[PDB]
Amino acid sequence: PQITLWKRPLVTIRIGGQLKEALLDTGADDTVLEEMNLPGKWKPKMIGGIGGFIKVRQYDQIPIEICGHKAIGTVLVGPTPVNIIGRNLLTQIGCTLNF
Amino acid sequence: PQITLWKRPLVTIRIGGQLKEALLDTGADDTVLEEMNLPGKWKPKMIGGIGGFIKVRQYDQIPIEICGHKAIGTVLVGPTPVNIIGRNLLTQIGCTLNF
Ligand SMILES: CC[C@H](C)CN(C[C@@H](O)[C@H](Cc1ccccc1)NC(=O)[C@H](CC(C)C)NC(C)=O)S(=O)(=O)c1ccc2ncsc2c1
Repeated sequence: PQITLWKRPLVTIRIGGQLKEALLDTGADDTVLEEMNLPGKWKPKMIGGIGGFIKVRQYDQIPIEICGHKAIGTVLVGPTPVNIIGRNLLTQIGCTLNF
Repeated sequence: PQITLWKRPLVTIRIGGQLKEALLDTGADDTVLEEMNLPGKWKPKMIGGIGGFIKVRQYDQIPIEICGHKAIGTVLVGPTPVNIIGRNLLTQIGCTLNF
């Protein structure tokens, strides 16, 4: 699809049989979801943004379907203000910016 | 232009006699610029992201040129690590997400 930006580009993602709303975030290097359970091993990681750094759990090679498009990649889980789809998965679904 | 997301979507912007590099950021509601001593009236604001909140100065009706596309609107100025072009100006230059 083509998504304009007068509203937040929120979309429905599917991850582990669960539907969630997430923000398509071109200013985010990585994908970070609010606290949830995911299966498998994780690694502690720290990521930073405008307000400083947080601790997250890094899960690798996780399937997520984003607005019907398949990605499999790294998903961080932690105290993000909102669920964020970052460039690591936006590239997988063929997302570009256009003007 | 079409901008892929393999790397950070940095572009050149001009605000007065400072050309700057800034992120085209679909996850940003507002435009947030690194500290600069802009003229005119402003209002204090707090904005939240990963890690918490920062204090910024809200300037209104500031002209900004983004890759030769003219925009004019609200610009927040504060201790952000990166210049961020948010949706308030992305809409003005006709920017969409496409996949
Ligand atoms: C709440 C939704 C988001 C968090 C709002 N922000 C925009 C976001 O794209 C930022 C941009 C960024 C990049 C590098 C360094 C710092 C920031 N990315 C990030 O914080 C990402 C996070 C990833 C690590 C997952 N950081 C990096 C290094 O990519 S935000 O920058 O915090 C932001 C921007 C505008 C705005 N207007 C009103 S509230 C508000 C919040």
